[PDB]
Amino acid sequence: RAPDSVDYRKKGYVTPVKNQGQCGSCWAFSSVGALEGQLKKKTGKLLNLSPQNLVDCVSENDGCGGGYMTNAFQYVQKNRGIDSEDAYPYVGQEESCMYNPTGKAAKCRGYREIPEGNEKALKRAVARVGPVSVAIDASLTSFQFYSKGVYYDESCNSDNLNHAVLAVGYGIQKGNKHWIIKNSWGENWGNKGYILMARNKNNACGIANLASFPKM
Repeated sequence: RAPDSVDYRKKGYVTPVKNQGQCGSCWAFSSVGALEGQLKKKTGKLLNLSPQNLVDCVSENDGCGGGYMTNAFQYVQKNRGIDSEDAYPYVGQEESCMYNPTGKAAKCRGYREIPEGNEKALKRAVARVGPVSVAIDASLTSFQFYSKGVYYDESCNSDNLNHAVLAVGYGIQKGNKHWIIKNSWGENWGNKGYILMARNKNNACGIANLASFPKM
C-alpha cells in the first residue's frame, strides 16, 4: 500500500527553492527538480542541476517563453546528459547552447507520463518514484498570493495549464488531503517557496493532467 503521507524534503531528495526570475522557464526548473530527485535516489548525492542548460538547448521548447517537461527529458536522454548548475549557471535569459566538456552531472534513460487526470496514479508514482513534474493553472490571484493552508479555488481551470511545478510529497493537514508543491518563484513566494494544493478534489487546477517523471 502507498503510505498516507510522504514528504521527500525530509529524506534529502529536494534541493533548495530557486527563482526563475524574469524568464518563463518553469518547465526547466520542474524538469531539473525531478532529475535531482532521481539522481539522489540512484547515487546518494543531492546536487543542483542546470535549468539554463535546458532553456538554452531544448530547441523544441520556447526558452523563456514556456515548454514541456517531456521535451526536456527527451533532450537529456538524446544528449546523454545535463550539466550541473555550477558548470552551467542560470542567467534568466536565452543564450546560445554552450558545450562544457566537463559539465555532465546526470543522465536520463527516458520518462513516463501519469495517466491523464488520475490523482490516485499520481499518488502512487510519487510514493514509488520520488518527486514528479506536474503542470497546473496558476492564473488565479488566489494562487499568485498564496501564503498558507491547503490551496483550493473553485475557479481553477484544469484545462488551462500555464505553469510547471514539482510535487515532492503528499499528505493531509487538518483533515484536508494535499499535494506538497515546490515552486520556482523564490523563497519569498508562498510558504518559503512552497504551496499545499488540494488533493482528491477532482483534479483541482489540473494537477494530474500533465504529470511525468524521468527514468534513470
